Amino acid sequence: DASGVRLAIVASSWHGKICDALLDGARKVAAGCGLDDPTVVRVLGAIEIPVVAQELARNHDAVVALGVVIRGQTPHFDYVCDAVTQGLTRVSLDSSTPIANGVLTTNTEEQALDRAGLPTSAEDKGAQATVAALATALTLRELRAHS
Amino acid sequence: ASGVRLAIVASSWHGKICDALLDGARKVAAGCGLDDPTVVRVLGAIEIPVVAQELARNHDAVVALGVVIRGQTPHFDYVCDAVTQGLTRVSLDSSTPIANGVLTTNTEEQALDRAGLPTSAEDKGAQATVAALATALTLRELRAHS
Amino acid sequence: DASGVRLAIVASSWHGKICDALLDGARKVAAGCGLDDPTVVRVLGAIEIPVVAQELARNHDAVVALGVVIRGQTPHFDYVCDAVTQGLTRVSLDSSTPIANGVLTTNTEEQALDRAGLPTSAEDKGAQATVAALATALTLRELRAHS
Amino acid sequence: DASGVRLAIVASSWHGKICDALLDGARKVAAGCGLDDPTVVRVLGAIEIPVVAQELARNHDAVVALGVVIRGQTPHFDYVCDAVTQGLTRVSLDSSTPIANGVLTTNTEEQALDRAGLPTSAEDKGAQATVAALATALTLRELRAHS
Amino acid sequence: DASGVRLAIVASSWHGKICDALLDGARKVAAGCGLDDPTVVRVLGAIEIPVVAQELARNHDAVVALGVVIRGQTPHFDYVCDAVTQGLTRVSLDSSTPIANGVLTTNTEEQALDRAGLPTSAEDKGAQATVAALATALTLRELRAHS
Ligand SMILES: O=c1[nH]c(=O)c2c([nH]1)n(C[C@@H](O)[C@H](O)[C@H](O)CO)c(=O)n2CCCCCOP(=O)(O)O
Ligand SMILES: O=c1[nH]c(=O)c2c([nH]1)n(C[C@@H](O)[C@H](O)[C@H](O)CO)c(=O)n2CCCCCOP(=O)(O)O
Ligand SMILES: O=c1[nH]c(=O)c2c([nH]1)n(C[C@@H](O)[C@H](O)[C@H](O)CO)c(=O)n2CCCCCOP(=O)(O)O
Ligand SMILES: O=c1[nH]c(=O)c2c([nH]1)n(C[C@@H](O)[C@H](O)[C@H](O)CO)c(=O)n2CCCCCOP(=O)(O)O
Ligand SMILES: O=c1[nH]c(=O)c2c([nH]1)n(C[C@@H](O)[C@H](O)[C@H](O)CO)c(=O)n2CCCCCOP(=O)(O)O
Ligand SMILES: [K+]
Ligand SMILES: [K+]
Ligand SMILES: [K+]
Ligand SMILES: [K+]
Ligand SMILES: [K+]
Ligand SMILES: [K+]
Ligand SMILES: [K+]
Ligand SMILES: [K+]
Ligand SMILES: [K+]
Ligand SMILES: [K+]
Ligand SMILES: [K+]
Ligand SMILES: [K+]
Ligand SMILES: [K+]
Repeated sequence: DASGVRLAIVASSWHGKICDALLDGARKVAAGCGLDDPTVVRVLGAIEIPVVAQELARNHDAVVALGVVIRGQTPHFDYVCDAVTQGLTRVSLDSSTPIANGVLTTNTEEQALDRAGLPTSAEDKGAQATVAALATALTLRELRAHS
Repeated sequence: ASGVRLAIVASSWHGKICDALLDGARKVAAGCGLDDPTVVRVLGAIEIPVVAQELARNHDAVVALGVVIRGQTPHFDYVCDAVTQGLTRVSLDSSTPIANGVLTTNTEEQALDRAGLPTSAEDKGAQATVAALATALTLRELRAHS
Repeated sequence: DASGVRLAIVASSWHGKICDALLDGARKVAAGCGLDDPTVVRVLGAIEIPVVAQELARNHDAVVALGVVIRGQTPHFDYVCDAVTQGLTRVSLDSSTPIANGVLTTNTEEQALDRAGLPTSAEDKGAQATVAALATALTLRELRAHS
Repeated sequence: DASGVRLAIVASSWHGKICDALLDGARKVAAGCGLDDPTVVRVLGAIEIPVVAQELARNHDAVVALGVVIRGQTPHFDYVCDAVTQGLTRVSLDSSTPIANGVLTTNTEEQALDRAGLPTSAEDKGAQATVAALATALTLRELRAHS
Repeated sequence: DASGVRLAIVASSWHGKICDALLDGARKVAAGCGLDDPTVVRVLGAIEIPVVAQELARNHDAVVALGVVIRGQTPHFDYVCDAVTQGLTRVSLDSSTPIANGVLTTNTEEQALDRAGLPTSAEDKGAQATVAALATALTLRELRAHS
């Protein structure tokens, strides 16, 4: 079902075409699951995701984090990804809310395109992340108090 | 260990290996006198810690089961980092053992070899469950009585 | 327009020239967005950024961290970068304030120059970090309580 | 003279012979320092050390963590070691108690044996860790409030 | 003017000669900036630094962490350094106190000597760390509440 799940999606715009595709996949999963209505917020980069996810988790049962980090010529990629990983993990446990990871972390643009659910893509990580968010929210709802 | 309240949270990303880890875990629990641990499935390893956190509120030990296998991108690294960070935090926040039965392999062959199937070299799910129960019993004896 | 957001910038001066350039990009973005007078604080090294960002976050809607860490001969680069990543991530979530990462982490000085928005630079990370900080502050203000 | 310090030793039993060796080294140091009866607790694996160290820290002035993690064929070694590192560091600072790391992290068994203070070992990490725990506890006692 | 800053220095004893060189460098800067005799505490290893830095932070405006970690034959170096990085970053933010990092992390003894401010060293890390601690303390004092 999942139609009663309050879902938020925060998507980084850094690689616009790929981020738009991840967002499309997330929104289509939500729509397919009976949510035509998720809260959608855009941020500039992946690093801005956790603070916005933290705000969203106050008013939602699940948050999907979307974005694309692609390795460049420096170590910077490692640190961007470390920040996202540490931040989203903290947000999830602070708020006891699933924060689904649909942030691609690839070595090449081709790899990211192949994982964004564009027409020729092998998979759609934004869609996958949204399923995980919704499933976990439903699971937590059942585990928690009702009587 | 018949009095220990055990939860098992298992990611089903790689379904066959997850089922095998869970079977190992369930068998140990039963042999130890626990026929009815709380068992919860999640979709990916990333989802394990938030669910383990909820389980730790009502249990003496949680076993985390799953399988992460390296692909073509650095993504494997970040998934494993997230699980490590999350489970470590949950165990300390809740003062509850959160046993690690999450395989982190380069290949499917390696994961299979560690999931306690007929020809597997070992059963990580069983190992993690023994770890969880032993630690719960140890904590019970260290703590306040009688 | 960001004319109502309270912006602070904390910049490590370890590599002074590149710091200057990052700070210039940050200030130009802020000014373009209607903020002529952000709070600017200089520190001596990247390691010192988080504790100062922590303080700044008590009195601002967004903090931009600027700096340059360039790899040397030892593993030390890794741990400086780890510290910055861990610290800024913690500060952002503790304070529920965007702490934008304009801290370059490069293998070479050439790479850092190419990312500091000098005349022949490929990009300006200081400008990018400031756009991110401001956009995120504006986003959080709209997400949060208002009537 | 550590005769007044309350020492606990938590030792993982994975690689039992090396564990026994580390524990012997720790017990010998403790007895030399005036402590014939430290609290000794065995756990099955290194991952279990931090939660038990946390419990022990409530009732002791120092905890010595002993065990051995030896690399295998998969990345698993890395994550076990990361967990131990994150966990013991957290416990030490949460409890304001020294948690000495006597957990070996080796590529080979030969390496671990050479560091376990057996008759022909190069060093005795269990002994080292116990010295560190006791010395730090004594130092903290002096820095803290007394007459 | 840094003469009114309360400085603490915690130094590990592992690699005694290099630790002494770092501490000499720190003491010179402290004396050179006209500080009251800093609180100086010795610990056995770098792992023991954060818990003592935590205690010192309760009674000081800044803490300088000094030590030397040199890579050996096993992965152990990585985890010792990770622990230090994690611990010191946490202590600084928990206590809102600069904890300057003068902990060398080198592949060789030669590298560490070259960075320990001896007559023939390229760099003086003890000194650098102490300047960073003092400057950041002064910065925080000005940012914080006063006339
Ligand atoms: O979603 C993203 N995806 C990204 O790929 C990205 C982002 N964001 N940011 C910046 C961003 O995350 C923050 O907005 C910025 O740090 C300010 O906080 C980046 O600098 N990047 C580039 C990251 C990695 C590549 C770097 O290339 P070089 O090593 O510089 O060649
Ligand atoms: O148990 C798992 N095991 C896994 O192996 C796994 C999981 N889960 N998830 C996703 C998952 O953990 C989250 O559900 C998802 O990130 C949404 O939060 C993955 O993306 N993976 C794949 C991880 C690593 C392989 C990646 O392949 P590439 O690098 O993309 O070629
Ligand atoms: O902004 C920076 N950028 C930097 O590149 C930097 C900084 N700061 N600090 C020192 C600084 O971060 C701290 O002030 C210092 O640790 C005291 O706390 C550094 O030691 N560095 C040098 C870092 C990495 C290069 C190291 O060279 P070697 O490996 O020693 O050859
Ligand atoms: O002290 C240890 N020392 C260890 O070496 C160890 C331990 N413990 N555990 C398991 C253990 O830490 C936990 O008990 C378990 O994960 C359940 O929580 C391990 O799985 N190991 C093996 C770790 C690394 C080697 C792995 O080999 P492969 O990569 O699987 O070939
Ligand atoms: O300042 C240090 N500097 C150090 O270099 C150090 C320290 N300390 N400790 C131990 C120490 O940090 C702790 O006292 C110990 O873990 C007990 O808590 C170490 O084991 N080391 C050695 C670390 C790395 C080298 C290891 O050599 P192998 O890999 O064993 O060949
Ligand atoms: K929520
Ligand atoms: K798509
Ligand atoms: K319930
Ligand atoms: K519990
Ligand atoms: K099995
Ligand atoms: K704020
Ligand atoms: K510029
Ligand atoms: K609102
Ligand atoms: K204690
Ligand atoms: K021994
Ligand atoms: K202080
Ligand atoms: K010196
Ligand atoms: K002020």
